[PDB]
Amino acid sequence: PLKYSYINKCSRFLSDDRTEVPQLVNANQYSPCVSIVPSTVWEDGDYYR
Amino acid sequence: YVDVGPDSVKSACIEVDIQQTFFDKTWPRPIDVSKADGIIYPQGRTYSNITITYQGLFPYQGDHGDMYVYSAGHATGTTPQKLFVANYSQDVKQFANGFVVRIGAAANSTGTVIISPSTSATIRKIYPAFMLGSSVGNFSDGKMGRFFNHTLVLLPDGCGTLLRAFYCILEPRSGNHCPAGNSYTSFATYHTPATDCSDGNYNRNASLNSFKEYFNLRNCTFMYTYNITEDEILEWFGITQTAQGVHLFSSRYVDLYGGNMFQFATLPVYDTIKYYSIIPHSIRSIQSDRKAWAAFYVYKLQPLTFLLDFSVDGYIRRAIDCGFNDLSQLHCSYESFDVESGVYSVSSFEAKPSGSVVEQAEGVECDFSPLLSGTPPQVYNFKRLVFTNCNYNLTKLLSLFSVNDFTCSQISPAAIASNCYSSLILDYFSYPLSMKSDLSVSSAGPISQFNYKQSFSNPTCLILATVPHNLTTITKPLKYSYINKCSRFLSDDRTEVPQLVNANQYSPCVSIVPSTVWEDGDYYRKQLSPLEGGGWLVASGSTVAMTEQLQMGFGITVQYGTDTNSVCPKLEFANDTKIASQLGNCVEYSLYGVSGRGVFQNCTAVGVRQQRFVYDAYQNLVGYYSDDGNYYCLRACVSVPVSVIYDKETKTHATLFGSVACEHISSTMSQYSRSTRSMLKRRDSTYGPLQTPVGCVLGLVNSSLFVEDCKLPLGQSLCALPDTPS
Ligand SMILES: *[C@@H]1O[C@H](CO)[C@@H](O[C@@H]2O[C@H](CO)[C@@H](O)[C@H](O)[C@H]2NC(C)=O)[C@H](O)[C@H]1NC(C)=O
Ligand SMILES: *[C@@H]1O[C@H](CO)[C@@H](O[C@@H]2O[C@H](CO)[C@@H](O)[C@H](O)[C@H]2NC(C)=O)[C@H](O)[C@H]1NC(C)=O
Ligand SMILES: *[C@@H]1O[C@H](CO)[C@@H](O[C@@H]2O[C@H](CO)[C@@H](O)[C@H](O)[C@H]2NC(C)=O)[C@H](O)[C@H]1NC(C)=O
Ligand SMILES: *[C@@H]1O[C@H](CO)[C@@H](O)[C@H](O)[C@H]1NC(C)=O
Ligand SMILES: *[C@@H]1O[C@H](CO)[C@@H](O)[C@H](O)[C@H]1NC(C)=O
Ligand SMILES: *[C@@H]1O[C@H](CO)[C@@H](O)[C@H](O)[C@H]1NC(C)=O
Ligand SMILES: *[C@@H]1O[C@H](CO)[C@@H](O)[C@H](O)[C@H]1NC(C)=O
Ligand SMILES: *[C@@H]1O[C@H](CO)[C@@H](O)[C@H](O)[C@H]1NC(C)=O
Repeated sequence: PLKYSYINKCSRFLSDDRTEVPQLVNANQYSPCVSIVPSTVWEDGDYYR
Repeated sequence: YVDVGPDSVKSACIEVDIQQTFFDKTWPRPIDVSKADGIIYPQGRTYSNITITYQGLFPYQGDHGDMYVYSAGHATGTTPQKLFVANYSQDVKQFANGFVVRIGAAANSTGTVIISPSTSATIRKIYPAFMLGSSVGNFSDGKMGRFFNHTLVLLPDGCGTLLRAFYCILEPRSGNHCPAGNSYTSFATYHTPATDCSDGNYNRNASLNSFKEYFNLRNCTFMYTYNITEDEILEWFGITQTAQGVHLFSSRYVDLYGGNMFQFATLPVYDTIKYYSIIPHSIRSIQSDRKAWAAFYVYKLQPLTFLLDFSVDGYIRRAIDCGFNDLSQLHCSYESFDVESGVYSVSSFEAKPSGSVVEQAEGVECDFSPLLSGTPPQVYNFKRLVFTNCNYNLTKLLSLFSVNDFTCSQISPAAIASNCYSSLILDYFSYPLSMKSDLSVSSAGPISQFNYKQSFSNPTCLILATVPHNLTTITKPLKYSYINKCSRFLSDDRTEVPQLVNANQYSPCVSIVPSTVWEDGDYYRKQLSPLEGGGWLVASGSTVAMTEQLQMGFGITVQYGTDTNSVCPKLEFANDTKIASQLGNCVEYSLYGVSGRGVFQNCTAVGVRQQRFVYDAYQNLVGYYSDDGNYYCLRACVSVPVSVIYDKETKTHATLFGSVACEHISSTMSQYSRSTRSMLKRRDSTYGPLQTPVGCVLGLVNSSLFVEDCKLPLGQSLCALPDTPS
């Protein structure tokens, strides 16, 4: 790999802009956040929405 | 990737006319669980004629299902015309641990054409097509049900003797009446019997090719096909998903007559299915040659348990949904299809919960009142109020001024009012509207340069507003003023260094400038001490004439706590139901973090007053002192015991609700203890509840007979006679 990478956060913001919902990965399932994250993380601490 | 073969050449498609009102029919098909309808055979094991309980995914016994009907497209004369179809393409459904379907149940019977139902054509079995996947969304025309990434496709091809499965990315087509086109209506597929399904040459690719006309296949990663032969007999099919991937089940491979499902096939795809839909299809047959099609049904799987009556030949012949009604529960408790007659206990009604009641301290108030009196400061002299741990309504605060500028950075102006923060800070000053072009955190104006600045480390806002004629305690400066210069001369008396104002801070030059600037262009200087490195402070200012109503500006900043966000826009039931109390039923509650569900009632006052929570020796809350100064008592809530009378000889039943009495009894129940009460209704649809000394009953009948032993006594002098023998 160009760099080894991982997702160190996965949550969804609540529509009211005051709270946030965490999303731990389910056993034997891809995290939902994979739909936005790039095939590699371009820089450490990158975040996406 | 998979060798699917070439994309069809035309980008063009047949237009799809939606005729969905023609498909409204009422032909429900509830599951006959006693016939083992829809039962999936257990995995990897078989049994003797012994009855066993079992747990697995199954349909509810009472579900009538979802019904769909395929039909011929429009045709006239001797040729095909634009399609007439059901709007089923819009039926996005949430996937829910699989489903099963019923196919061909209407075989060897007649019905109507539906799209042209006056023909009353006989009906024949047709195989359904489906799409499954992890996401759905709008078509470029805003149409429902477009799918993303890769999806499952199940399509029969040509005649039902061939079946294919796919995992690919669909690609839209820009041709007329196709998905990237703006002439698109709805996706559909079709079969053309004129050449399709020739007796010596069935068209194995027929359905797929008509599918290709609306979507180009892309990146197919899986394809499968299956060998099927014609048989008008009813068949069962279904889908489940596991960490081992998707599995397919059918009754056709093993049990053509009993209908038990078996796992016919499995699929490598383990990608989670989040959505489900039926793919529409139509027949291109000649108008006089149109044929009506058999009804088609769908049912949903659930994590239920059942009695299973295995036959000695290992087929399941009968089953009991344990949760369907009280009697079914009784059968499950004895693992049998024949419980001995008696009176039996059944689970109690859990009652019903009402809307919540909560009491918590209130009256926070954010001390914002200083803004309403005296003369506001010149913009370089702005006054600040810091607020933490407190309750506010900034939209109420801002209704005290007419706002001529409501803007913010890194927060919408509406959101900062509704957002909770660890702190709320407000700056205020007089400010003429004539200077409004110069008030931004990004402004080129002298106000941002020397008078007021806000940090970009926090969301901030700027407000311009003016004073109402009814705020008479507010007064105004002789002239509006600002500093238009602030620099220090370097000690060599030639070099000079500008001093732009620091974010969230007064300019250093405020120390030399007067509380207002007496005239436009006034300037001042101060010698600086050797500790300062020498030099001179220099500053100047400018003014704007006073106005009939005071004009003002404000600054707002906030800090969001990670978990310290104690400042919030709490309201004391403004725009709300006022749920501080109910008297009463059984609605959950919270009292200063104490919580439970129960009924409150107004009662006397026990001591010690102001200890708030009265408790018994078992720590049940007994009652509570409200902040309205009244004691209320709490009885939590109560439930209704139930029992049933079972007459095994006649296989009939009746029920008793015990001590609850018939004043709380109704033909249906809102509480509820089980998924249905309809078994009682089988005869009790025609009768009112009867009160007895023990309690209210259903379907008891008042015979006023005297009998020694009824073999079903209810206790007391009550007795329960069986219907007379055949
Ligand atoms: C299968 O269940 C049947 C239930 O009928 C059992 O057959 C009964 O056996 C008892 C005593 O062995 C007889 O009194 C009944 O008359 C039988 N029933 C019938 C309908 O004849 C049987 O034992 C079970 N096992 C097998 C292998 O058949
Ligand atoms: C209508 O559908 C099929 C087709 O005729 C019938 O299924 C047959 O049932 C008999 C019963 O023993 C089987 O032996 C045949 O193999 C079945 N298939 C055929 C003839 O293709 C079904 O029973 C019919 N429905 C009725 C008569 O109500
Ligand atoms: C079972 O499936 C196989 C292939 O999976 C079938 O074999 C081919 O089927 C096509 C059907 O369009 C025919 O055109 C070919 O001539 C068949 N080839 C061979 C070598 O048989 C097969 O016909 C299916 N049915 C049975 C009963 O085996
Ligand atoms: C078409 O689908 C809609 C779903 O919104 C449904 O209301 C309507 O009854 C359908 N037409 C039928 C089933 O004939
Ligand atoms: C899956 O679909 C989403 C929908 O927006 C898209 O953004 C994403 O690129 C797709 N992923 C693929 C094709 O791998
Ligand atoms: C999907 O299809 C595109 C066609 O443009 C191809 O380039 C790509 O390699 C395919 N496979 C993926 C994204 O895994
Ligand atoms: C609630 O209790 C108090 C004290 O017992 C008494 O005024 C009355 O019963 C209730 N108050 C009402 C209904 O205003
Ligand atoms: C049942 O019959 C008895 C006969 O003595 C009568 O007194 C009683 O009121 C009846 N009750 C109901 C609920 O019909």
